[PDB]
Amino acid sequence: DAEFRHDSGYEVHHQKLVFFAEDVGSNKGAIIGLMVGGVV
Repeated sequence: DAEFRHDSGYEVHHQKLVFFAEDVGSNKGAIIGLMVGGVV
C-alpha cells in the first residue's frame, strides 16, 4: 500500500472533509460552503 500522504495528527474530522471534496467534484462540503457565502 502506498503512503504518499495520509500522514498527519488529527485525521478524525478533517478527513471526512477532504474525502468529501475527493468524491465531490466542485460543490459544497461543510464549513467551506459557509465561508464561500459571505466575503469570499
